[PDB]
This record gives sequence, C-alpha cells and structure tokens, in this order.
Amino acid sequence: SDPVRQYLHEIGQVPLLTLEEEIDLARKVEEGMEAIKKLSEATGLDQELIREVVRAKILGTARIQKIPGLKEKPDPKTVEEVDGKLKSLPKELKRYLHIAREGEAARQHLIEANLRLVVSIAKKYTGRGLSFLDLIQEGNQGLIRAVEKFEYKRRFKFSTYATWWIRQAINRAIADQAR
DNA sequence: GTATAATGGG
Ligand SMILES: [K+]
Ligand SMILES: [K+]
Ligand SMILES: [K+]
Repeated sequence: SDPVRQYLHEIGQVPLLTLEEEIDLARKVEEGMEAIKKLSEATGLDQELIREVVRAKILGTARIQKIPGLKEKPDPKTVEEVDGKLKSLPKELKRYLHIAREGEAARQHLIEANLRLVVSIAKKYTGRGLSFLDLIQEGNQGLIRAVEKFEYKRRFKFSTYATWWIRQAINRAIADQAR
C-alpha cells in the first residue's frame, strides 16, 4: 500500500531512544500528568480535556503528524476556548502549564520513537482478519495505553511493557473481528 | 493490574 509504504518510510527516520533519553522522557510525562491534575483542580475542567488541548498546542513541533489509530485533535473552537482559560491563569499556576507542555511534548516524542516497534509486532499478526493498516492502528492504540501506564522506576525497558500492551491490543482486535 | 527485551528476524 502506498500510504503505508510512506508511513513506514517516515517512522524509520525516527531514531531509537537510549535508556537515558527514555527515563528522561518518561519522567517528564509523569511530571506533566501531575501538573495537569493541578490545572484541573484549579480550573474545574477535565484532566483529559486539558491534556488534549495542551497536546494540540505541541503538535506543531511534532515529527510524525497523522499517526494511524491515534485520537484526533478536538475541534479548534474547543482548543481556543480551553487554551484561553489556561493562558489566563495566575502566576503560580503558569509553571504547571509549562510542565504540562513539556510532559505532552515528551509523550509525543516517546510515542514516535516506538512506532517502529508496533510495526514489527504487527507483522506477526497478518492474515488473521485485519489488514496491515488495521493492525498498525490497533497496535498504535496499545502503544498509547502503554505510555499512560508505564512506570520507569521499575527499571524495565519501555519495549518490554510496550510489547505486552501492543499484543493485547492486537489480540483483542482480532477476537472482536471474529464475533 | 497487566513489566527480561524486543524497534529487519531468529
Ligand atoms: K544480519
Ligand atoms: K543481512
Ligand atoms: K545478527
């Protein structure tokens, strides 16, 4: 497939993370999630809503843009409104917004650096009801779930935890396609 | 709650 070949081409340019970059990114993601909790408490808005909007603002400096199976940006009207409430917060709370920005910049980076992993697991599940693209989308959503639950303090490699999640996602999608 | 590492494959 032409869009697929192009996708594989694009993700292949993304270098693998060292262990040290991995921990740094994972740390920034934790920190970003605690910051967004503080912003939620202070504004009364949904944590995931804040996260999505902050994320929408960091995608400008992203390397891979249309990632298959990833949730789409909210509608710009909601971005503008929520972004407005955040920018307008008090001095003390604007450092939390900075931390949340790096957290979401780091999430995106960490995700891009492991798209190659999903593809390789995907390859083991072809001919089972779902196209390759479909496998990648289901795999990608496992990846995202892994970034959310990964605990770097455990000292296990990200690929270890990510792989578990990616298989779960792919195994569930096959069993649902099959009634 | 799900955790060896795994990102061409074995
Ligand atoms: K070789
Ligand atoms: K070779
Ligand atoms: K070899």
